[PDB]
Formats: sequence, C-alpha cells, structure tokens
Amino acid sequence: STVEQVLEYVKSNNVKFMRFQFVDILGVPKNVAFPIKAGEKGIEELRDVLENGLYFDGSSIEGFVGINESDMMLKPDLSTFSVLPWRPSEKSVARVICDVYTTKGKPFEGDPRGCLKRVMEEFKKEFNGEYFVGPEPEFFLLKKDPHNPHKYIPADDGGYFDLEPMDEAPDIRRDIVFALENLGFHVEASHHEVAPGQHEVDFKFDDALKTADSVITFKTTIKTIAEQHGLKATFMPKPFFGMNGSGMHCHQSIWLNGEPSFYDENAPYQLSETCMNYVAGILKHAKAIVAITNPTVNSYKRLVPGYEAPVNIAWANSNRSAIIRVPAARGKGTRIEFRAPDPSCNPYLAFTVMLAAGLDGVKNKLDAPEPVERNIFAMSEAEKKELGIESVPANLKAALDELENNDVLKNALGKHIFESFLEIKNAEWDSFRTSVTDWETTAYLKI
Amino acid sequence: STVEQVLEYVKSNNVKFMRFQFVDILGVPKNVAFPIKAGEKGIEELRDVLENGLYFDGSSIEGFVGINESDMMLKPDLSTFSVLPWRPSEKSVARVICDVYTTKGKPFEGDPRGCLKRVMEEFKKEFNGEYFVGPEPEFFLLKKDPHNPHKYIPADDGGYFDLEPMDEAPDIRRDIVFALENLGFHVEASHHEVAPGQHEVDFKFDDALKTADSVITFKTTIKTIAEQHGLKATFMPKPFFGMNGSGMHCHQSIWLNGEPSFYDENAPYQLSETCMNYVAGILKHAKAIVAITNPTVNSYKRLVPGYEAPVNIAWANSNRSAIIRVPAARGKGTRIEFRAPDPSCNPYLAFTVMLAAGLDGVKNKLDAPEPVERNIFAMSEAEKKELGIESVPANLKAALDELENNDVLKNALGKHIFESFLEIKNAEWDSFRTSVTDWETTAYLKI
Amino acid sequence: STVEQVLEYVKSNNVKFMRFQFVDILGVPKNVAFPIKAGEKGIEELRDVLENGLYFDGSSIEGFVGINESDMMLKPDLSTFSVLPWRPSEKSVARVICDVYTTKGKPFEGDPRGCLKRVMEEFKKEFNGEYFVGPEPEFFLLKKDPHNPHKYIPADDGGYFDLEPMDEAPDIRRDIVFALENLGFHVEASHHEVAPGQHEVDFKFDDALKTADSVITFKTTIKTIAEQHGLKATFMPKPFFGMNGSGMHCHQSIWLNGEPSFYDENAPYQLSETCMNYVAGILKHAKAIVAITNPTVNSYKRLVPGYEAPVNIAWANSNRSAIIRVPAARGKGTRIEFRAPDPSCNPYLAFTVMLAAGLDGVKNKLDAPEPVERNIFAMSEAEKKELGIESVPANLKAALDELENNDVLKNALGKHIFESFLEIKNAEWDSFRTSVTDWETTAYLKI
Ligand SMILES: [Tb+3]
Ligand SMILES: [Tb+3]
Ligand SMILES: [Tb+3]
Ligand SMILES: [Tb+3]
Ligand SMILES: [Tb+3]
Ligand SMILES: [Tb+3]
Ligand SMILES: [Tb+3]
Ligand SMILES: [Tb+3]
Ligand SMILES: [Tb+3]
Ligand SMILES: [Tb+3]
Ligand SMILES: [Tb+3]
Ligand SMILES: [Tb+3]
Ligand SMILES: [Tb+3]
Ligand SMILES: [Tb+3]
Ligand SMILES: [Tb+3]
Ligand SMILES: [Tb+3]
Ligand SMILES: [Tb+3]
Ligand SMILES: [Tb+3]
Ligand SMILES: [Tb+3]
Repeated sequence: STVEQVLEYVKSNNVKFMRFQFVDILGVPKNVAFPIKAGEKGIEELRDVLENGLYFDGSSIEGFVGINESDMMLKPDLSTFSVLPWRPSEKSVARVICDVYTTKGKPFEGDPRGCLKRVMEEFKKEFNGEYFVGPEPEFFLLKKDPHNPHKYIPADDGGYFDLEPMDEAPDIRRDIVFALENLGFHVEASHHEVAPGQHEVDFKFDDALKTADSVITFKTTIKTIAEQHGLKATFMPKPFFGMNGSGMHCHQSIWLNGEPSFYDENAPYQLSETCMNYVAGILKHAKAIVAITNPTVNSYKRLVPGYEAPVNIAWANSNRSAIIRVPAARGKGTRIEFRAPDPSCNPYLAFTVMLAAGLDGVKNKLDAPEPVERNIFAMSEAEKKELGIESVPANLKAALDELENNDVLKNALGKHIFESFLEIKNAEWDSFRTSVTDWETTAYLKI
Repeated sequence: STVEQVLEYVKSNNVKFMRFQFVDILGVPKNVAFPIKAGEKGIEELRDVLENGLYFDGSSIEGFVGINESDMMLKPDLSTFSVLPWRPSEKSVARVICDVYTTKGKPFEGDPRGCLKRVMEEFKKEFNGEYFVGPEPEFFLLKKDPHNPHKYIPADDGGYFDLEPMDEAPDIRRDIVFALENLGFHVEASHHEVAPGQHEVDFKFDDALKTADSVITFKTTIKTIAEQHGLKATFMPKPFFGMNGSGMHCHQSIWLNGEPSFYDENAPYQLSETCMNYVAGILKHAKAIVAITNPTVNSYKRLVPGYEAPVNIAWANSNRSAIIRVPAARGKGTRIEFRAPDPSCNPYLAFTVMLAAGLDGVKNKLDAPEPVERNIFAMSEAEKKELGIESVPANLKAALDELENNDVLKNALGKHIFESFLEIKNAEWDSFRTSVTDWETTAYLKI
Repeated sequence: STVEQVLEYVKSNNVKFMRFQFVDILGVPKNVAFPIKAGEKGIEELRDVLENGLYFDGSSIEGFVGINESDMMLKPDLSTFSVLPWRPSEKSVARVICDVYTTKGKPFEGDPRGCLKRVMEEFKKEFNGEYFVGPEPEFFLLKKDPHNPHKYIPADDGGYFDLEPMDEAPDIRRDIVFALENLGFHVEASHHEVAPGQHEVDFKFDDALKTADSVITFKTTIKTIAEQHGLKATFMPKPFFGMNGSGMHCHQSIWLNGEPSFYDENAPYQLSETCMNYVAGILKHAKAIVAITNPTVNSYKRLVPGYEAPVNIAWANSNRSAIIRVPAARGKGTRIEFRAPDPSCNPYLAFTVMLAAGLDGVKNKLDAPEPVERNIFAMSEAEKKELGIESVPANLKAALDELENNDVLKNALGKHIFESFLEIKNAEWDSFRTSVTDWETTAYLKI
C-alpha cells in the first residue's frame, strides 16, 4: 500500500482512529492509538506521520531500555496498513505495523522487527538471497473448570482431525482463517490437534518478514475470537502434563539469485550442497537456537524425551524423532522443517536465528552428518553416542548459557537484543528456580 | 459432480473454506480444512487439489501407520462434494469425502474406504457384480440425569412407533431425514424404537459405497442436530441394562450381469443357489465377521441370549431369532438381512467383510443348512446341538480370536487393516479386562 | 538394655505386642509388629528373636532391592528397646530399633543404620576414634487454610523465640521434649523459629548412632503429637516461598584415643591441624555431600542466595554466610557446625558422609583455606572468585551428578546405597523436571 492509497482509504472510509503497532523483545504486540483530525490538514498531519513516523516513550517496553526512551519513534510499514484484523467491520479504525527507530532517525538496535529486516536485507544485498518460512503454530482453547473456576482446562475432548461434536472449535478455526485470509495474512491447513482442546493453523510458506507479521496478527486474533466464545486461547507450550504440547514447526528455505538453491536434481536425495551446509549450520547451532525458539521454562516440558520429541540433534528424510525433517517435495518446494520451535517464541527473533545459523553453515561449507531414519527415542544411550546424536538443552537456563556462548547468534541478534534477552531470561529462570512449586508440596509436605 | 460442476459451485456460492474428509480404522470421521484463494489463481489451485489430491500427516490417525506418515495424500471423490450436511445454510463452506493414497499415488492399504472400493471393483471386474446394502441403524437420544448431572439417561419415555408427546423426537427424526435427503444421502423409514429415547433411521437399499458414505454422514449429522436440542445422540450398542440395545440390521444382495441373482422363481422359497451359497458363506464366517460388525466390548452386551437376540448362527424366512432373516420380497427386491451388526461398526469394513464372506460361499458353492423357523432361544441346548446351531462369540476377545484365524476376512481387509484392527482391539480388550468395574464394586466390596 | 532386662520388663509390664523398627534409604521409618505369646515358651520364643532376629520380606522397602528380598532379617539393637515413645502410657506395647541383615546372617549392604555403624566401627578399630553429632532440626506446624481446606498454611503468626499467644506451640515443643527425654533421647534448646509456624528442637551433642536414632524417633513423635492437636508437622525444607526454610545444622567432632582432637591450645584460633584437615575434607567434598544431606528438589529452594544462606563453600569462626561455622567453645567442646543439611535427609546417611569427608581430609592432611568472616552474600561475584569461594549445587540433579563422581562418598555409603540412592533420586528429579508446575501456568497461560 502506497501513502496515497492509505490516504484515499482514510478519506473513503472516514477513518477516525489509527493504531501504530510494534513488538517487544518477548514477542508481545504493543500499540499506541491517535485520532485522525478532520480536513486536508488532518490528512496532511497523517501523511507526515505515515512517511516520517511518530514519537513515543519506550522506557516501559520490555527490552527497549536505552538513552532517550521517552522520545523514541515508530516508523509505519504501509504494506501492513488495514482495518483491525480482529474488528474488521469497524472501518472507522485502522492499524499499521511499524519498525522502531531512534530520535535520530536510524533503526533501533533493540527492535525485533528491524532485526529480522536487517539480516534479510544483508542476505539480499550480499547474495541476492531470499528467505522463506512456513510455520505450523499449535494452540489450546481453554474453558474454566466447572469444579474450580480459578483453573482452566482444555475446551473439548476431541482429537487429531476430529469432526464436531467432539471437535468444539470448527467455527473458531474457520473464523480465524477467514479473518487472516481476508486481509492477505495467507494461511493453509487448519484442524483439531492430538490433545483435547488443541488446534493448529498452518501459515503460507512465504517471505519470513510477512510470515512473522502474519503470526503476530494471528496470535491476537485467535485470542479475541476465543474470548467472543467464552474461551481462552493459549500458546503456552505445555499447559497440561500427560498430553501433547504445542509446537511451531518451521519449514524454511533460501533462494539465491531467484533459484531454489536447496534443490539439486543430481545430488543424493536431490538435496544440494547448499541445503546440506544450511542443515549442518542449524544442527551445529541447535543448542543455542532453542534459547530463542523455545524461550520459556515451560518450553522444556515439551522438549522432553519421547517417541516424537524433537530433542535429538539430527536430520532425516522421514524420521519425526529428529530435530530437522526434510519434506519429500523437490524443485521449487525443496525446503527443511525445524521441529524444535514452539509458539511462545518471538517470530522475528526465531526467524532471524534460524537464518543466521543456516547461513553460517553455508558460509563455512559445513559437512552435514548422515540422516538418521531409525526412531531415536527407541535406541539406547550407547547407540546415540556411537551415532554422535546430541540432545538439545534440558531446561531454559542450559539453553541461555549455550546462547551466551554463541557468537554467530550474537552477531545475528545484535548486542542489544542478545544481552537484553539473556538478562530478562536469566531473571525469569531465577524466579522459577527459587519458587516453591505445587509438585514439591505434593511430594514433600508429608516428610 | 464433475470438476467443472464443483468449480462453478465454488464460484457461484463464493466458497471460502473447504473440508477434506476421510475415516480412520475405527470408523471415526476425520477432516482437515483449507481456505479457497481469491480469483482465477485460486480456482486453478483448487482444480489441482480436486484432480490430484493434497498431502497430510497421517501419523496421528488410528490405523494409518506406514512409511512416511507425514506426507500421505487425500484424493477427493467429487461424487461426494456438497455444503456441510450439518450446516446446510452456510454456503461459504463445503466438504468432499476423500480416499487415502500414498505419496506414490496409489491407494493406501490401510484406508477403510479404499478397502470397500477395492473389493467392490474386483467383484465388478471379475463377475460384472454389483453389491447393495440397506442398513437400519438405531440410536439413543440422551439428556443429563437431573438427579446426577455427570450421568446421561434416555431423553424420553416413549416406545416403538410412538407418537408425541411420549415420542419427544418427531422433529429431530424429520430434520435428520430432510438434512440427508436434501443432499442425496437417501433414507427411508424413521420412527421411535422400543426403548426409551431410542430411534431408528432406515437407509435406501443402494450401492454399498454410497451407503457407507451416507451412514458416516448421518452419524455426524444426528449428533449435531441432537446438540442443537440440548441432547446427545449415541450409537453405543447397549448403553442401558434392562432395555433394548441398538442394532444395524443390514439388508444386502448381489446382482451379476444386471440380474437380481438371489431370485429364482422355480427354486424352493424362490431363492436361487447363489442366494443360498451367499447365505452359507455368511453363516460359515459369522464368528469372525462379528469382530468387525460388532467391534466394541459393549457390542457383546447386546449380543446376549434373548427371545430376539441375533446370536444364533442360522437363517430363516420369518424367524427373528436367527442371525439371517430373508425378507418376503422377491424379484428385483430379493435380498437377505444380516441382523448381528450394530452402529458402532466402521461401515466400510462391515460391508467389505459381509461381501467377502458371502462371495466365499458363492465361490465354493457352499450348501446352506435348512432354515430354522422355531424360536431358537426357546429351544433347549440339546435341541440346538442336534440342529447344529452354534452361537456368535460371547465377547470381543473371542470374536478377535475368530477373526485372527480367518483367511477369507484377512484377504478381504488386507494385511494392514487386519493386523492394525487386531492390535488396536486387543489393547482395547486389555484395558477393559484389567479395569475394576462398578459391577465388581457393587458385588464384592462387602466380602 | 541386656536380653534379661528386656525379658523382665516384658514379664513385669505384661507386654503383649512388639514392634521391630528399621529405616529405608530415604530415611522413612518402617516397622512390623508381632504378638508376645504367653508362658515361658513365649518368653523363650521372644528371647530367640531378640538374640537371633526375625525374617521379613524387604522387596517393598525402598532401596532394599536384591536377592532373597522375601526372607531378609531384622536384628534387634536392645539398647533401643522401650515403650512406644509416641504412646508412652501403653506399657503393653514396645518397640526395638533393628539393623538389617541378609538370610545368611551378615549385615545387609543396603541398610542405612548398618552403614553408619560400619564407618563408625572402622574408625574405632583403626584409630580408636569416636564421632559425635549434635543436630538442630527445624520444622513447621501446619493447619488447613480456612479459605481452601485442600491446602496447608503455617499454624501460627509467631516469630523467633516468641512467647504465647503469638507462639501457638509452647505445649507441643514441651511435650515432644518430655517424650524424648523420658526415654533417653536427649535434647537441648527448643523454641519458635523465625518463620510463622516454624519451630526447632536441638539434640544433645552425642555419639552419631544414638543421635541418628533420636532424630528418627523425634520425627515420628512430633508428627503424632501435632496430629493430636489437629495440626501437621512437616520437615519439608522450604514449604513456603517468602519465608525461612528449615535447616538441620550439624555440630560435630571426632575424638582420637579419648582426647578432643579438634582442640590445640597453641594453634591459631586454638584449632588443631586435625580440625583443619577435617574442615578441609568437608569443604573439598561439599558439592557431593549435599546430594545426601539435602536430598530433595525442595532442599534447593532453601539453598538459594541470601544473607544467611549456607551455600558458600568456606568456613568461619563467626560468619553465618559460610557452610561451616566453628563455635567459640574450646577444650572438650571444640567442634565444627555444618550448616547446609536440612531435616529431609536420612540422618544415618548424612552422618556417614560428613564423617567420611572429614576423615578423608584427615587422611590426606588437606590444607584448609583461610576463614572468611566478611558477609559472602554481600560481596561481588569477582570478590568471591578472587577468594576462591565456590557455591554448592543449584539443584538436586547437579548435586546427584557431583555425588556420582565422588569415590570417597561411594566408599562411605557402599555401592548398593550409592547406586540405589542415585537411581531413585534421578527418577525423582525426572518426575519434577517433566511436570507442569503452578509457577509455569501462572507465568505462561496468558501467552
Ligand atoms: Tb536499509
Ligand atoms: Tb475424554
Ligand atoms: Tb501438528
Ligand atoms: Tb511462492
Ligand atoms: Tb557437542
Ligand atoms: Tb540491564
Ligand atoms: Tb481401480
Ligand atoms: Tb416410563
Ligand atoms: Tb428396528
Ligand atoms: Tb434401485
Ligand atoms: Tb432378466
Ligand atoms: Tb463350529
Ligand atoms: Tb503396530
Ligand atoms: Tb562388627
Ligand atoms: Tb502476621
Ligand atoms: Tb535455628
Ligand atoms: Tb559428653
Ligand atoms: Tb572446584
Ligand atoms: Tb535398579
């Protein structure tokens, strides 16, 4: 959308209120709103903000600590302008996703959106490279427990691909897809997942920045649609013990000079050296990547040993027990699926680190290990050690320490985000590790 | 419908969401849904999926364990395309029943729908044979027990063919019939059944595959209509002790070269040798057939001795105490009624095994025993032994063991479904056998 | 008490029931009881059991797995014979603490009591050494929350050394002291502790085996006295966040050839080389010792940074921020206080490992570091590193891994207890680490 197209939309729909939206380091969306003043002057005052941005106090935004927090700037990305996706019939209100800039007019180093844009621009400028991601976020719908109102339980008792009445959210999944599709946030399959009250909405395999914006919009929209139905939607990775957690498998590829670089008709499995170097890079840096793609203490309750748990650092052409699975599609569709991520991650940061790790593999021409097709949960600890299969960190603190020692990720995220993320997350881990949990009370009050 | 007819429907109705439906081994319907993209590009993408199919992960579908579960395919049967039968006024959504295929473009051996199609196609190719089934599924409508909200009781106190007000579901039966008829899922008689809250909807005597699709559609639709009325519909075979269970008598016949092969104007009872060989085949294999037509532990609480219980392996022209009853209709309508099946069966598998057993009788020219008109329950054990009247298995495990030793059924179902069904059902039996039931607590807590 | 003294007590008090008590690897007391038969024959049958022991099935005792579990033996220690300490007016019942033996008549390697006896006997035989321990166990008294009956809260709102009515347990502390003192389980100071509902009962500085028996008796007795008052006593180390946890400081010393070996009138601080070598041994092995002295996941919620937390591996003559504090008493009373232990430990195992670590220091003539008087919580991370001050493990798993790599402790505990303890505790850690905690639900359900 061009400035002129936005101004004409504003005039035709009599837009009276505009939201400027951005994201904090933890991936929480944020927005400040302003009235649209009447008259060509108001249209001129809006053009000025749309082209040059608006000032805001970022001192209370998580991860935005720095000099001049009280006069930071929001620079609108007009490609994202639209009616609110979660209130699409209220044409008098609109929003635009923005990048964060400093008072000086330069991208703010602590901006997660600007971070992904930076690494993608560098890849485009240096290698004429494009980066595509197709994520598969899962989530649970919850209702208040009838026996205890203070607690939430899964909204239904349905299962994988189930139909109503066991599946109690076919209209909700349909409605979120309509809300996103209607405004260009392209999505693919939707269905009830394995666990009671669990669901999935797949996203189009697309430009990583568009994908990240689609994911942040989807998270707000599904939560508002759930509330209209008296339910709560959660992206907590493992809300209930004894049932599946929620993951966000990320299909991804890189194209160099307009060609699907991962494809080589004549190579083993039809996977190019570039695809293998990229896979090698993801595997090499996997222990550090998960600090960002699985950034909660609860993320590690899903990343626990099991038949399909994506905790084993290996790749496969069919094995779901590996952290990377390569779909059978070839040609333009050749891509790799990172299965470790969960939907609690900040998509802008998760996509940045996967690209940086894969590109480090390409840059250093890293050799990939042999694929592992044998189910890895079922093999012994000795068989794993013999095959050199390492696991991802067992908890958030272990992942943070791996990230702290990873210079490739530090360069990708930049010092501000890397240090702010480590500081906030070490404090989060400290809060959890000093707490007295219900597990402990149940296990030890009798001693 | 043809590919063009489906595309015209999508364009006219501006269909924005499409469900691809299939069935698992236990007969539970499954579906994944996708948005219909805008304009010509979207019509072309939809044409491709309609003609060539779409990939899905079958790893979480019961009975679908094979190489590359993550990339299996759904191939739409356009003869089944329509608005959702249970949401007929929402024209922006549609569904299509699909066959399950492998990544190689071949029917998946574990697909129950493809299974019935395979046996029917083989019969058509080798003998120019057609197979027709007219099932009579019964079901209960339930309401919460006002004394105990956690329990369900029959929805009314009405009886066989009763009128309102004792019959509290005349509008529900009328509405399910209209929902199915309106979309070509042909149905016939509907009425309140013998037990409180029990009902029946009879299906057109038709091509067995169309019949199975109609039954699978009816089960979802009646459950959604019941919920709209604050009730629950159940196909549990024997939900309440002391009252009738729910059966699914299956009328069936085979026609060879366009002729009603079961009819012979000059033979005894006007029943042809082909009819008698088919009847002999069903009777010979009955103990194994019930493992599929009666696949639940609870199915054997309906298959218990009684005046009208279809547990006696015999046939008759009027006796309701026999497992096979031959209706009086002759000519084109000549057919046999297998009375053992209950609505918990997977119709695709039940129809497959009845045809295979009957065709084994035709192939081997098996002699049928004499019909038994005398009430079998009323006669002594010695009279039954003298007449050679055996009984169907007494419980699910006994039926599974009979199926395991039946090569005719193994060939009909194919190794994948045969072994998967036996494994799943033996685990279901174990769960029941090791449980501590309410009956045991009531009988033994005092000892 | 001699066999004859026990038999005469049995005859005079008409004892009709006798309990044989022992302890499992986790420090949980266990007992089997038998009737005393009438007549000299019954007195003779009792003499036989008192001298030669009785058989029992130890297959269901935690840490007793091995060959012939169903015919293990309990060998009574007549020095421990008495009326039940928690039912002292019921003279017709008595108990005796027993050591665990194998069917062959040799001490069972998995017995915690026999373990402490073994290390103490070896020390006596080789060096004419005696080992004394004076523990200070703290505990909380709990009442049901009025708002939520399913939860427990501190029994009162009193504080350190408080008097009634703020202190609501002066009669309970008095009554436990009377119960123990009356039967020779010597105790010293008793008082309300810092936290609401928290209390302390100090034990006489005595022979380590007598002390361990006194501690196990005290734990059962305070729990029964609490129940008589409608309360619950717990030794959980950190039952409530935001208030002090419960510790069990252990004063200890060794005497060689009847002399207080830790005392040297002419040495710095009047502490002998033997005392310094012992202190050096405790400090060297501290990371592994805490796996046994702090054997619960919750133990590490008390072992967290704080002004007085005993987490810093250092010793001091006055600093409470160090893991070892040396009381000012000299001469016969010269001793060292290990502050890390909590009352969840198995006293027999805790006393065994502290002695073995200290004796390893004496054996190798280990040099002790300089004492640290400066408050260690208040100093920087750099000041600590410069002074070489290490901390104890941050969680149970970290402590288990330290214990697994400690051969001194493995020799002290013996292979059976060392491996059984590691196995049980790694499974306990696994249960905690895969659980979904209330902390996680509170922190992430909103994401
Ligand atoms: Tb730029
Ligand atoms: Tb359920
Ligand atoms: Tb999924
Ligand atoms: Tb494309
Ligand atoms: Tb490594
Ligand atoms: Tb800071
Ligand atoms: Tb064919
Ligand atoms: Tb009635
Ligand atoms: Tb009927
Ligand atoms: Tb017809
Ligand atoms: Tb004819
Ligand atoms: Tb037989
Ligand atoms: Tb299997
Ligand atoms: Tb000895
Ligand atoms: Tb208070
Ligand atoms: Tb104290
Ligand atoms: Tb003394
Ligand atoms: Tb060290
Ligand atoms: Tb073991």
